[PDB]
Amino acid sequence: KSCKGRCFERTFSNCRCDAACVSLGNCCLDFQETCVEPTHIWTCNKFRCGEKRLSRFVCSCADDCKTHNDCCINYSSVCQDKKSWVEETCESIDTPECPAEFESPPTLLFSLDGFRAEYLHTWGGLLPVISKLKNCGTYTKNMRPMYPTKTFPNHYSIVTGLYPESHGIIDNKMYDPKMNASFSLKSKEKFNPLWYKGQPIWVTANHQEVKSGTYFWPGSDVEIDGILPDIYKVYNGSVPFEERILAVLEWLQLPSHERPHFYTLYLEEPDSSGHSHGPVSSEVIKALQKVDRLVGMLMDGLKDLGLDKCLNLILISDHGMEQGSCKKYVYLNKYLGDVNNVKVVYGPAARLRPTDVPETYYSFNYEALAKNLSCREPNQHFRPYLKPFLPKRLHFAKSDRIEPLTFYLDPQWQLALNPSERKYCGSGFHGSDNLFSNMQALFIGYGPAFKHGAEVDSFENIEVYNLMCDLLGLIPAPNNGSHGSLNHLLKKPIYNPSHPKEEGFLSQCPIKSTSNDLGCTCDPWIVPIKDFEKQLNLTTEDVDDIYHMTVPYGRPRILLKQHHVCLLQQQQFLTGYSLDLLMPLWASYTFLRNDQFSRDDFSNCLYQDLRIPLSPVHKCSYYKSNSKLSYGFLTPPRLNRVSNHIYSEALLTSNIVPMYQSFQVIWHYLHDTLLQRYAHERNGINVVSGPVFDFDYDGRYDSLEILKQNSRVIRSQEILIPTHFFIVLTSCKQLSETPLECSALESSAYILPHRPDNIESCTHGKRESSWVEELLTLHRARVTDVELITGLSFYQDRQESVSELLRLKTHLPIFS
Amino acid sequence: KKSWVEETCESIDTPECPAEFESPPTLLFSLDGFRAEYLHTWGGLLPVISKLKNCGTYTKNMRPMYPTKTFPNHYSIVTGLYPESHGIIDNKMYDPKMNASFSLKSKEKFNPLWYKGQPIWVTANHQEVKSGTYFWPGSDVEIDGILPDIYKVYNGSVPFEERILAVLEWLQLPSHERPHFYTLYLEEPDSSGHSHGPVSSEVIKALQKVDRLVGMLMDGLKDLGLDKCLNLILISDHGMEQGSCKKYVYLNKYLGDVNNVKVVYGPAARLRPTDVPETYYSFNYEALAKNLSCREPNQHFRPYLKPFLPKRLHFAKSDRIEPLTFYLDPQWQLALNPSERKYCGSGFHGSDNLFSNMQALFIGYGPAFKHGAEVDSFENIEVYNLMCDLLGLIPAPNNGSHGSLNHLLKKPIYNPSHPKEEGFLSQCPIKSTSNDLGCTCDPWIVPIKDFEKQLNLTTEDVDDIYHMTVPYGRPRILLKQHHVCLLQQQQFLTGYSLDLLMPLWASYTFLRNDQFSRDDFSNCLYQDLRIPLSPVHKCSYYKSNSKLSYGFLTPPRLNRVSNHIYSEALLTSNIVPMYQSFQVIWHYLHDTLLQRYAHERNGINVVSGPVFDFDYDGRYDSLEILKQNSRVIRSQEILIPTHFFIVLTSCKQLSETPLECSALESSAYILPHRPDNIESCTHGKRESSWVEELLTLHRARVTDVELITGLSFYQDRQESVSELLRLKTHLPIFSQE
Ligand SMILES: *[C@@H]1O[C@H](CO)[C@@H](O[C@@H]2O[C@H](CO)[C@@H](O[C@@H]3O[C@H](CO[C@H]4O[C@H](CO)[C@@H](O)[C@H](O)[C@@H]4O)[C@@H](O)[C@H](O[C@H]4O[C@H](CO)[C@@H](O)[C@H](O)[C@@H]4O)[C@@H]3O)[C@H](O)[C@H]2NC(C)=O)[C@H](O)[C@H]1NC(C)=O
Ligand SMILES: *[C@@H]1O[C@H](CO)[C@@H](O[C@@H]2O[C@H](CO)[C@@H](O[C@@H]3O[C@H](CO[C@H]4O[C@H](CO)[C@@H](O)[C@H](O)[C@@H]4O)[C@@H](O)[C@H](O[C@H]4O[C@H](CO)[C@@H](O)[C@H](O)[C@@H]4O)[C@@H]3O)[C@H](O)[C@H]2NC(C)=O)[C@H](O)[C@H]1NC(C)=O
Ligand SMILES: *[C@@H]1O[C@H](CO)[C@@H](O[C@@H]2O[C@H](CO)[C@@H](O[C@@H]3O[C@H](CO)[C@@H](O)[C@H](O)[C@@H]3O)[C@H](O)[C@H]2NC(C)=O)[C@H](O)[C@H]1NC(C)=O
Ligand SMILES: *[C@@H]1O[C@H](CO)[C@@H](O[C@@H]2O[C@H](CO)[C@@H](O)[C@H](O)[C@H]2NC(C)=O)[C@H](O)[C@H]1NC(C)=O
Ligand SMILES: *[C@@H]1O[C@H](CO)[C@@H](O)[C@H](O)[C@H]1NC(C)=O
Ligand SMILES: *[C@@H]1O[C@H](CO)[C@@H](O)[C@H](O)[C@H]1NC(C)=O
Ligand SMILES: *[C@@H]1O[C@H](CO)[C@@H](O)[C@H](O)[C@H]1NC(C)=O
Ligand SMILES: *[C@@H]1O[C@H](CO)[C@@H](O)[C@H](O)[C@H]1NC(C)=O
Ligand SMILES: [Ca+2]
Ligand SMILES: [Ca+2]
Ligand SMILES: [Zn+2]
Ligand SMILES: [Zn+2]
Ligand SMILES: [Zn+2]
Ligand SMILES: [Zn+2]
Repeated sequence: KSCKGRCFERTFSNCRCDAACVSLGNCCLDFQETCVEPTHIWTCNKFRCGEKRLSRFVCSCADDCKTHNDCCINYSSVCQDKKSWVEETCESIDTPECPAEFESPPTLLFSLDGFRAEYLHTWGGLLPVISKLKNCGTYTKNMRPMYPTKTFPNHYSIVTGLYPESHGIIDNKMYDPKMNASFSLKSKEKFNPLWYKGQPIWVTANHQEVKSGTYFWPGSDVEIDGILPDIYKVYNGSVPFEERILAVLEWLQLPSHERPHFYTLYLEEPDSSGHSHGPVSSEVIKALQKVDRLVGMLMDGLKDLGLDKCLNLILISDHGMEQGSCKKYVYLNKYLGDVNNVKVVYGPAARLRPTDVPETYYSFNYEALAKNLSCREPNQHFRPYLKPFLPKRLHFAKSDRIEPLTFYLDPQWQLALNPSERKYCGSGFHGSDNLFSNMQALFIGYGPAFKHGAEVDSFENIEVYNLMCDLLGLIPAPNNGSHGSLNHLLKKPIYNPSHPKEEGFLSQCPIKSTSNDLGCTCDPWIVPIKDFEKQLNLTTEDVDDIYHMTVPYGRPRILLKQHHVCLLQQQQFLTGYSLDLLMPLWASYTFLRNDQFSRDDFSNCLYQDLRIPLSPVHKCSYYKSNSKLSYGFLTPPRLNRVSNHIYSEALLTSNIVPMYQSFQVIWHYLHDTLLQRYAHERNGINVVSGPVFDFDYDGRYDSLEILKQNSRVIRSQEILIPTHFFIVLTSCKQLSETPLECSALESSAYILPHRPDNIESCTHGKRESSWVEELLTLHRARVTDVELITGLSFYQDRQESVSELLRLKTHLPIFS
Repeated sequence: KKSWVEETCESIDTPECPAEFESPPTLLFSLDGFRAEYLHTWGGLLPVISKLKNCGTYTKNMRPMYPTKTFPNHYSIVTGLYPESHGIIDNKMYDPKMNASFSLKSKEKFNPLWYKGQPIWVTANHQEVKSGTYFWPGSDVEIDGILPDIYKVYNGSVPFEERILAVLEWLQLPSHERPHFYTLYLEEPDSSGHSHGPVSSEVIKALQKVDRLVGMLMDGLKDLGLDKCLNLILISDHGMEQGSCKKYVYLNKYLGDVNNVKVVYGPAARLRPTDVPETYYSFNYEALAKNLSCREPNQHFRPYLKPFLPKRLHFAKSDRIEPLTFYLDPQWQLALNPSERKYCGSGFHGSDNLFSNMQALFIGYGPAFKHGAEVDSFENIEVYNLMCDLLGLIPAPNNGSHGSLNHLLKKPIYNPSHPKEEGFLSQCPIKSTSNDLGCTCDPWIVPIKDFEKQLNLTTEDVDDIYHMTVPYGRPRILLKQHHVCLLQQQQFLTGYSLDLLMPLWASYTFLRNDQFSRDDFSNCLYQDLRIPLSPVHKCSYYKSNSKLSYGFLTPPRLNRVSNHIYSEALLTSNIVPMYQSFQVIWHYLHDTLLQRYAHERNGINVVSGPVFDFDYDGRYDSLEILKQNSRVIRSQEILIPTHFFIVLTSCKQLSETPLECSALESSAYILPHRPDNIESCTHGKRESSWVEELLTLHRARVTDVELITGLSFYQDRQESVSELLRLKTHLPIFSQE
């Protein structure tokens, strides 16, 4: 006989089933796989179907296991001869297998709050359902959230495609000076439409006659354009997760004239366990597994309705999670004392404003305060920023809702006004720089639209608005996502993106102007040979040769609406010169690995470009011992190896720009030591440098109206000082190819703030190698970020498709 | 029917055994590489081990021995000995006197000559107690020509369930065949730790796997009516750490590709030359060690000649240990080149046994161990004695302080005693007549005879100077025959060796409000008339002496009554020989640090003194050995301390000064006395940084000091001996975070 139904029970029969049988040799021959191996295996087998229920077992195959919800993975397959969704081998859904009632597969946006990308990297092997969606769907190791990395801003960005600065919800707590009211999830203000700007996707769907069923989502229980989703629930976090899923499974079974084509679904885990117990806790592993089973519940649900090959699922997260520490909490009362005149939004992305509402608010002198708090301590883990001086990549300035004074915290650090304001400091948190690795987010696309088993590089969550529009078949509202940049996630792209066209025609700068005295004493070192003037008759039509050497990927295209531009060709660079501003908009050149460039001194030597109008600010006299500002070169002076003298063309008046002395430190180091290194390390490097004007800090190139207003007079001469300086490095992926012959491109891009001091960098004690390189890295940006803020368009002549180039251009590296 | 894990906690005050069992046996259950932290973080995924913890006696960390490897620690647990003593110093090792190498994969594994000391099953055998070891290091070997009564030759392929069923069956054997001691050994979570790293899915799985097997056993014992009649020690050998190819040091960078040296790769790497064993002793490791010292700005490895490793590690006294060892920073590892090392991405261990992630698991559950008691960290060598007390065995001589774990037990078997004095407490009458020491003292300084006349005014109050100096009892001299005076002064008590003409210890109390003088006191000594005048007590001897200087065991800047310098501190009985370079360390420690600790702890009590361990066996040197290591410096015979010890003590309650503690707080250090400071690679650094780092590295147990000096502290304290044995054996964990 067997031990079935007799495990550790009785002895009378010829063979025993109790622990005494091993010493005696009395064991029934299945005692091991009937009563012992179930004590520490989690998987059913032929011996266990219809077993006696025992507590000792990890996992049950007893018939009564369905009621208690403790069956094994394979209780369905082994003991009931049919499988769960998770168990079925991967299959390629090239065309959607739908029921006859369904005219096309709907999309479901399933959000797991605080599911940091890393959870799946590390704990993937404890999460077979989500792992199957990943392996059978389209995955990315990181999806970049928006700053601040909080729940409301990001959830609303996903469904709008907008930056928080634009869509209105900049944090779960915020105050508006023009409404004179505060926003809070716990408040009634939550349901006031005036907060939620932009167009959410369900409103987009409504305007184009597509139904929507949102179980939970930020915004969906609000009349945004006087429009709610067709089905929707007012937020109540107490509603068990299973109800949430059953309810959407039921909405899917509704008749077609009642049935949504778009769905959302939202769970508060693993976020909740993330705060209470931290991201490396037992409680999070439990929350993770809990949520994996609920994603499984849904998949079986869809499998039971014959929809599991007829649904486009985006499984997604708002932000990641990080471990807090009472040892990594900054309190301002230390530098300020206990003060009553300021409110601080505590956290890693802390913001500050004065108490008076809103009379004191604008004229409070935040500059003074910000300076007070700057560089107080040796390795300060917080840095005060007036919001237009935050990094442009964060896109966190253009809103009254955002306070004038913000704080940037180092990873793991948080700020409050004092110990009483903050939450408990030992908790998990989020909100930090959206490029920190632990703030990265989850994205898996699975369905008949998404490629199977495709892994892709990180993209920002604002790109998803357009994707869901393409999936639902909707014309997207204007957003900050580059339409078509995610085509590589899809089997068959709906949208084919185009390069933007140049607005106008270009003007001619011919060599006309007569030489004036610029008032420069040039060294004997410099080589302005009489013949130099000939060089000015070089044109771009000097096909490739020098033209290709300067702009091998195509020349930047001017998108500025009406803006008079010359293309000035030189031997080793090409300048795009604005006649409107009498200033170069960009210079483009290629530093080959073997190229040298001289550290001879070129103080006070300028060469009047005869092709352009002579401004009083092109003259050396203007800067001669000028304490207020100086000038800089968009292309460094480089050496002619055969003569061993410098290319004078770099000293042309069309190659200079206004530049604070302090910034020159950054600009010098970048060119003197760094650009040489990158050239060496990448087998050559291609540069496009240029000034930037974003005085309204809206992240986009300034109107000519706005430029007028921000011109200033310095030596009784009108001059316009760049808000930032941009640079776009480009080289081949294959180190065997120089930038003039890349098969595929590698792109870095920066938008360096142009500030008249360097307090941002707290230089005292440091070395330039340390602090300048740190500053570049902090102000790293997307190529697209440059494009938006300058009105230029790169890489247009490249053989690659536009959607390919849109990936290259929207990319940004993750920190750590 | 409930399983064991399911049943409510119950207090087993007396063991409920079957009639066949006359007393509860003990089972030593080892989970390899189960780092203490696994239970801290993943406890809520481990209900069985969590129940044992909550219903038993737990410690958040059990300190393993250095190096934190599998064989050394497993054998230390069952011996109570340091690896330097018990012979197994690593899983791979070479002996010059046997001219053979030891390897787990080798046949040498079974050679008895490697396994020194007495394992507990051999102890049991000698005292007629049977033993069943399922797996353990040593147990498949004839140590004293003795094997355990039941034993298995190691085979890691044997499934874990067989291992447990087999012990459960041995428990059911007839009493004349049945073991009273059992071991049981699993290779997880260690294996998953290496392959996939601590903090991987695979480790969580391994952890849960092992939790269920501990559960299998508990149900097993519950089915035999033994689950209230068994003393279980659930234990681990060491912890685990994540490796990285970015944190691997390769010596070929500084040496080139050389064929004349072998390196044991890892975090506790050791080096010896290839020739076996002709080149081995006369290779000049000094030169090499210096070559490799301070080569790079934040070097994460540091070469050590093995007697200069920290004394707390107890890792020098063995031929098996190579002359040149390396100390690595947390997470770092060293090899000769990329080819020697294992794959660098793996998990590893072996690092400093005070790193947090090397800490180990210990849970005691049974009718002997308190239920739901959490205790402070202890070292695994303490377990030998505990298991002797549990099995009822007289323990072989080990390095564990017998009785220091009594607080883990409901009813202690052993009541420890303070060791009695054996040195010869001789008189020192004030007899010596004043010679010229050749010191030009400043006018600033106050002379000695006046010092009492000076003394009365502002100083009148009645209070006790003996208690003010040694409030916890005076150190007791355990040195076998050693002539000692107790020299009383106003603010300190010096225990003065007449044999060495040198103070063995000075004891004093720096009260929070004690004034600290800023006066300059160069070249001023006061001949103590109570002691014999040595030529080495004279200032002239050190006058512009480049070779060495002297130092004070009690700072002269410390002074209760005034802004002036304490004259009694400049007595010739308060000085010791001291390299100029070490003075940097010693000055900072007293000028800035001691003041701070005094402030931060509402006063501080100090006991400083020299140390002589020339044979580097961790114990006070024989007078024979001291003779041999004497040297002549200014044509004068002098013996230079190998280390300097210091023992700080203050109250736990900050409201109490050290003279009135209810409970004590103890730090202790054994600072190496080296003639340069290359250990600290000072260039570029500040003293605050590098001196404080050095103290921390050379922190030690109070007991470590006791062993190496022959002194015995805190004897007059009201607390029991076993209480004080906790205080004395304690050491802080280096927190990673
Ligand atoms: C991220 O993506 C979003 C959307 O794609 C972009 O946000 C838009 O940005 C533009 C420019 O900042 C905004 O356009 C401006 O809107 C203002 C308000 O418009 C309403 O209110 C006025 C009443 O004052 C109504 O009359 C009008 O019909 C609107 O209902 C206007 O004040 C601005 O007008 C200016 O430009 C026009 C050109 O048409 C001039 O003729 C005017 O004189 C004036 O100077 C302008 O229209 C738009 O509001 C933003 N939309 C949203 C949703 O935020 C972000 O720019 C983008 N960020 C990126 C890519 O970095
Ligand atoms: C950790 O704990 C261990 C064990 O408790 C300590 O190590 C032991 O220390 C003892 C002394 O306490 C050591 O004893 C020494 O034994 C050596 C070898 O002795 C054997 O061989 C000789 C012949 O070669 C035989 O005659 C002898 O009987 C033994 O069989 C000797 O080299 C030593 O001899 C010296 O001292 C004795 C004692 O007075 C003199 O009579 C001799 O003339 C000679 O000078 C000595 O007897 C013992 O080896 C160690 N045992 C073990 C198991 O390691 C550690 O010290 C301790 N560590 C710390 C830090 O405290
Ligand atoms: C070291 O231990 C391992 C594990 O026990 C040994 O491997 C085991 O070898 C045995 C015998 O070769 C195998 O046992 C089984 O026998 C039955 C015969 O009816 C058969 O049904 C099974 O397929 C199997 O052959 C077994 O595969 C294997 N593993 C286990 C868990 O038993 C190994 O032999 C030991 N000795 C060494 C390495 O010297
Ligand atoms: C550069 O080229 C222009 C033509 O684009 C030259 O212009 C001529 O200059 C001469 C002498 O100054 C005049 O007499 C002509 O009227 C100009 N244009 C003609 C003939 O087409 C100019 O001289 C050239 N400059 C240099 C430095 O080479
Ligand atoms: C929230 O949900 C729970 C679910 O059981 C319910 O009992 C409770 O009444 C709900 N509250 C509101 C305000 O809807
Ligand atoms: C900052 O403000 C405080 C008062 O809040 C003032 O005492 C201090 O001088 C200011 N600046 C600095 C750099 O300390
Ligand atoms: C030690 O081992 C080596 C290895 O071959 C051998 O050559 C040598 O003779 C042995 N003995 C000595 C004393 O070197
Ligand atoms: C370290 O060893 C290398 C071996 O080539 C040598 O060149 C270097 O000078 C050595 N450093 C010393 C002896 O200090
Ligand atoms: Ca702008
Ligand atoms: Ca010694
Ligand atoms: Zn969230
Ligand atoms: Zn959260
Ligand atoms: Zn081990
Ligand atoms: Zn290991």
